[PDB]
Order: sequence, then C-alpha cells, then structure tokens
Amino acid sequence: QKHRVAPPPHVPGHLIREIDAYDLDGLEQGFHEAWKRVQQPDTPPLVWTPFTGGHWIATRGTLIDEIYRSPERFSSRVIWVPREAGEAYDMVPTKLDPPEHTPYRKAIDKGLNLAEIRKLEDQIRTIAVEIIEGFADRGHCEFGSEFSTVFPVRVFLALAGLPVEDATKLGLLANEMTRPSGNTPEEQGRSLEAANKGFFEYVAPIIAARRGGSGTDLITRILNVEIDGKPMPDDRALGLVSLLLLGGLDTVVNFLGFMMIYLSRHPETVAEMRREPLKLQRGVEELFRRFAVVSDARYVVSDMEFHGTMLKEGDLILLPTALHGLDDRHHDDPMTVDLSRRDVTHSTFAQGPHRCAGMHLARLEVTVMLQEWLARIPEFRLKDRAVPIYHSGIVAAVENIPLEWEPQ
Ligand code: HEM
Ligand SMILES: CC1(C)[C@H]2CC(=O)[C@]1(C)C[C@H]2O
Repeated sequence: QKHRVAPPPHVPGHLIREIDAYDLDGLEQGFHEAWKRVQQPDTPPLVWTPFTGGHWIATRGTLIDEIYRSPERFSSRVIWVPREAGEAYDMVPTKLDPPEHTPYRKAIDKGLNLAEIRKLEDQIRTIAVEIIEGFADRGHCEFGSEFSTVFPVRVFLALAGLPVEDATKLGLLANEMTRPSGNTPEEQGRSLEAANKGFFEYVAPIIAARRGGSGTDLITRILNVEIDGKPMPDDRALGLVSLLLLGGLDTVVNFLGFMMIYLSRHPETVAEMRREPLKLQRGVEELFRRFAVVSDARYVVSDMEFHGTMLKEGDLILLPTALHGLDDRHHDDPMTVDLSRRDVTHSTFAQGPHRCAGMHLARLEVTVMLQEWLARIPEFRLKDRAVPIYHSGIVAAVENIPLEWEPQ
C-alpha cells in the first residue's frame, strides 16, 4: 500500500509524477535502468512526487550539478527524504552549509586528502589480494557476500583502527540510514532516528578515548584537528565520526556490485582493461560516471523560480546522481562504459563544498580492486540466468552476484 501526500498549492498537476525513490518502478531490471525510466526525452527538469512525504526530483544533469554548487539557494539543512528522516539526520559536516561547514571539511581533508590516501595503496592491495586468493582457484563466487561487502569494509575498519568484528552491526546501522525501513514518512523517520542513535552510541566511547590520542588511525587524526582554535565539540564529533563510518562502509560496497555486474556482461570491456593497464587506470572515472549510487536532497532556501518552475522555501529537491552521469544530454550512449571517453563529467561524488571527501579513497579502492581481480581472474561471467536483487533509496544496493570462470 502506497502512502501519498497531497500536492501543495504551488505544484501544478502537470509536473506531478508518481516516483518512489525507495522502490523505483522497474527496479527489478536494475537501479540505474529504473532511474533512467524517469528521464524520458520530454520530461520536465523538475517533477514532484506525492510519495516519500512529497518532494521534487531533478531529472537532468545540469540541474543536479547546479543545485549541488549553490548552497546559498539550496541548503544542506535537510538532505534526506522523507523530510522526517532528513530532520532526524545528524551527520557532520553534511548537515552544514558554509561557513560552518568549512573548518569541519578541513579537518576531514587532513585525513582523507589525496597524499594521505596514496600512502594506503599497499594496505588496500594486500587486503584485496588476500580476499581474491580465497576463491580465485575455485572458479566461482558470490561476488556480493564474498567480495564487495568484504573488501571496502576491511579497508576502512583497518584505516579507522576498529575491530573487523564490528562490521556486521555497523552495516546494519548503515542500511537503516540509507535505506530506512517503513512504508510511511513517519516510520522511515523513526528508522533513521534509531540508526543515527546507534551510530552515536557506537562512536561516543571511541571519541572519548582518542581525544588527544597518539594513535595514527583516521579517527584520531581527524578528531584532533582544531576547530576555531579549540577542540571539536562533542555534538559535532559524534556526527563527524559517524559520517566517516557511514561513507566508508556503505558506498564503495554498493558501487562495486553494480560495476561488476556490468563487467561480467561485457567481456570485451574487461579484455581492454586486461590488455591496456593504463586504460584501466585512466578508465576508473568512467566507471564512476556510469555507476552512481547516491540520491540525496537539498532544502530550498527561498521562494524562487528555478528552471522555469516555482519553488517554495522549505521544498526538498532529490538529486538522483545517476541522472547526471547517465544523462544522454551530457554523454552520448550513456549506458555504455567507454574507457576512452574524454568527457566523463558526473555528480557521482556530487559537487560544490560537499563534493565527496572520500573520493580519492574510493578511486584507489576501485583501481586496486580491478588490478588485483584481473591479475588473478582475467575472465569471468555472470552465472547463467542469475537475477541480482536491487534496492533503491538514498544509497542504492544490490545483492546476488554469482560469478563464474575457468581457473587460470
Ligand atoms: C563509491 C564511493 C562513494 C560515493 C559514490 C560517494 C558519494 C558521496 C556524495 C554524493 C557526497 C555528497 C553528499 C551531500 O553532501 O549531499 C559525499 C560526501 C562525503 N563522503 Fe563520499 N562517496 C563515496 C565514498 C566515500 C568514502 C569511502 C568515504 C570515506 C569516509 C566518504 C566520505 C564522505 C564524507 C566525509 C562526505 C561529506 C563531505 C562534506 O560534507 O564536505 N565517501 N559522498
Ligand atoms: C550520502 C553519503 C553517501 C554521503 C553523505 C552520507 O550521509 C552518505 C550516505 C555517506 C557520505 O559519503
């Protein structure tokens, strides 16, 4: 049973579209495919759905890019739908606009900048190799449970100086953050609230212990960056460390599954990567263009007209980042991975002040994964008649990816 809200007076009927971000029409055929259905050749750049509490959806790449770049007009004070979940959401600095956002992003960048990330390459590689060598000779694996949900999680927990045995409870919190349970805005609000509380509970003692700490881990490094010449307050720290865990554990995991499904169905593309190692390295960004997973929102700051549509202060606009990288108006044949594509522009990492702090880590993880995978499992296919199971929400997910190959 679908929960509908009535449209507010300023939304005209001709812009209404019944789109459910948490269970997209056509989702069974794929998350990206399902979002692509929304983007028909004549659909308005902004449409409004009565589902998920009622909100706008930007349907074209340049709107998504522009909105992300314009925090003075589109605020991060709510970035989740439904509104109830967005209001309960308590992560730092994603809830902040500049200038409040700025010193916290600086602190994060101390830990996640490209030069710091580069130092991590061999640890990441070691982790990838160990996992791959566990099944490489077997000739088959369930990629989701045996790799994609394992590799990035071990990478991040090691980097964060946390026990790997916490992976399960943290993954469960992550699920209810990005894909909250419930068939009602209030239910989803409550699911998110409880998940966000679980993160704060887990994170509090770690913060207490590592303040002024000597540890070399990501959390200690970032925690002890001063904010305006003072220790980071408790309220902000809780939201900050929770966000690190959330990004580190429930992004790359999902990205990898979508990517691998595609690769397993395009052996020519895999062959190219194999034969030209530089095509692989330089081609990773094209993968990020093609396999966006995040759909989040911004809060309309003032009554305005935007791309010919009237918006009211407080309106939420969902930004399905897949609709930038896959916009046929930005990229010819957007659904094909072309490793040589010169223009790979996308909003997979969003834009503006909040542009993904973890993007260097994400790029390295994927680059290393592909290098060590192809070295040991050069050819592979999706099992005959296998059907991956897809989930849509603030972050997309996919499971059931049985791969098969002839051991080399
Ligand atoms: C496939 C990989 C990833 C994707 C697609 C992705 C996507 C995004 C997006 C779209 C945003 C902007 C959210 C918004 O403000 O509306 C973001 C921000 C952020 N991400 Fe990533 N992310 C990925 C990996 C990571 C990783 C591994 C981390 C490690 C901690 C991370 C940490 C962060 C942080 C801390 C922010 C907030 C930055 C700020 O508000 O200034 N991300 N990410
Ligand atoms: C939307 C995000 C992917 C982004 C901000 C969030 O809350 C995430 C779920 C983790 C971080 O990387």
